[PDB]
Amino acid sequence: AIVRAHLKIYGRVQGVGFRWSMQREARKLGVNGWVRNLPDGSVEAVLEGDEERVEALIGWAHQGPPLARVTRVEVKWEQPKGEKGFRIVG
Amino acid sequence: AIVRAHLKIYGRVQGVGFRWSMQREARKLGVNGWVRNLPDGSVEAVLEGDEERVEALIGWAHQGPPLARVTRVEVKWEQPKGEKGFRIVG
Repeated sequence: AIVRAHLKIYGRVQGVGFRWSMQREARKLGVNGWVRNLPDGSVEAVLEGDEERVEALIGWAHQGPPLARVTRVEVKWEQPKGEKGFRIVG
Repeated sequence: AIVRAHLKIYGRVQGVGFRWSMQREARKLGVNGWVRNLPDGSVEAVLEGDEERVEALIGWAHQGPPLARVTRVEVKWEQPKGEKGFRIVG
């Protein structure tokens, strides 16, 4: 089924290629939505698509690119909106 | 690569079949390790195996079984210890 996960991702998650790498993995997996940096040092993301693909990307997000250190991911499941493609928005 | 993820999972995550369902999903994915309930109401787990399979199970754990309501997951990456099977241990 199609699902939509809204994430807030904490740790050493800025300045490490996290947005570029998340975008790469999203496009590999066919996940739609977006990712952005927030001023408090966290990363925010919306992931929408087939639940197995969304789950694969969420699991990836706890590893991140090599220099990332993800200490927690907060998740809210939402009603799918019809996201198409994955992009970096901030 | 082979990885080991040590999880704490928070939310409405006890009394919902989280341990049994995690074990079923781990066995499907070929992930070894264990899962248990903690007295603070969280679920703790160790997930060990191929990185893609481990990540799939980490992502699944943000959804859980149908009646779970996960709010956050924390992962610590660890050195593989040669876990065999996936056990419910508490």
